[PDB]
Amino acid sequence: SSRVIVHVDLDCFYAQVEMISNPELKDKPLGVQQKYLVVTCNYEARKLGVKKLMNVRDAKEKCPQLVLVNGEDLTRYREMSYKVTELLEEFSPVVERLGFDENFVDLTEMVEKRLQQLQSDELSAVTVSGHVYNNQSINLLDVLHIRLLVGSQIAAEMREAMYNQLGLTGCAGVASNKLLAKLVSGVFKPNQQTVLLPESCQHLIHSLNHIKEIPGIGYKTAKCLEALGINSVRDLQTFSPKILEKELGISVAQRIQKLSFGEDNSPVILSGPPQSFSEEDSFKKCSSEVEAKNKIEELLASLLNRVCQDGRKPHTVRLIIRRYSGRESRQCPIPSHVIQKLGYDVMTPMVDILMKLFRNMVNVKMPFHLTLLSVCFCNLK
DNA sequence: TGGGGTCCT
DNA sequence: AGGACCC
Ligand SMILES: Nc1ccn([C@H]2C[C@H](O)[C@@H](COP(=O)(O)NP(=O)(O)OP(=O)(O)O)O2)c(=O)n1
Ligand SMILES: [Mg+2]
Ligand SMILES: [Mg+2]
Repeated sequence: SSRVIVHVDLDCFYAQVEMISNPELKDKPLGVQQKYLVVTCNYEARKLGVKKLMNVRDAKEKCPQLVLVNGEDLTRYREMSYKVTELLEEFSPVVERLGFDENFVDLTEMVEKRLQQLQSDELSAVTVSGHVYNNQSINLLDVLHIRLLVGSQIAAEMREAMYNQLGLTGCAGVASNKLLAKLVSGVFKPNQQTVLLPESCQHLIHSLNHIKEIPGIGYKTAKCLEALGINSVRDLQTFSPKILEKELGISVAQRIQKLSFGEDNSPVILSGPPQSFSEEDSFKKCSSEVEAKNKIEELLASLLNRVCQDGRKPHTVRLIIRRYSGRESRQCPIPSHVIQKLGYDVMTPMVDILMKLFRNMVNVKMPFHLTLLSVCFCNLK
């Protein structure tokens, strides 16, 4: 009933890919920029005071010698991401994707198959690969410790394979569930791995300063818990279950309370092929229908390129826009003939479709100014 | 004024 | 169609 789970997080992913593209940026402090924001930066820049998700002004101010690379086109990063996911799928068929650079792999069955091959005299030769959380002493007779050590061996093999086959470095965390693996992956960064033995579990769960640092607790839930006087992990462990159920609903309360103890009963789910494609474009303002129509033709073009390559045809189109000052969206199924024609000029009809979806949301007669325009193809089959 | 994704309601 | 979460 006890598992072995590994979590893989790539170091400065966008920056890493940009460095692989042209090695001219290997030692220069590098930051990947999308509009007025630096999503990530090279670790050389991270030394200079540059942080992830800084303003471009705050980045160049704290580090003027910073070199910036535009990263609004995610195509190369996406290619690398799925190469990583496939590589990990080689080890175990079930690999769950989180983000572009995070991956969960269930090593349990693989670890057992490994253990049955070893002999009684060899069970003493098992050694850890990478870091052990909190320098915890290993009990070679504790079977859980052994299985987690094998998990660290498989994790090291995974990272070595990633570097030799894709030229990518990453951090890994081996634990007994998903939450603890993802939490223990980032203990030693960059390009280091850490295994967490059960005794140290509580320590890790209290190393956190605030509760938002837990996956599954976002801005809304954390704001509500701040309003409820919950500011620490122990504050959530000790909170009355009934009151929390009443304030957050039944499901969320049970789940985040179980998370508050580091308990994760979730299994690794084979992510497989993506359930949707989408292209985004933001700006300061857009106040012309023809202005919006051209951007929709652009996003529509890139999406048309992407859908014909997957071989899976989308069955529903969605338009999302954000007005100036929240998001709003209107979708509809794609007609039968244009679905079949994908793979014939399919450009002209789709536009009209989206434009209809556009005119429903915004009255062209009344003035308007749009902040965000995004197109999505979903319901792939 | 980031550019994507997931599932639940 | 919107809302919560993740990177
Ligand atoms: N809000 C976000 C978060 C991440 N990303 C992209 C940029 C990152 O290169 C990539 C991975 O994000 P991340 O793992 O949170 N931090 P990154 O991998 O850049 O460096 P580490 O801090 O993991 O070493 O996703 C984004 O575009 N918008
Ligand atoms: Mg990450
Ligand atoms: Mg990362």
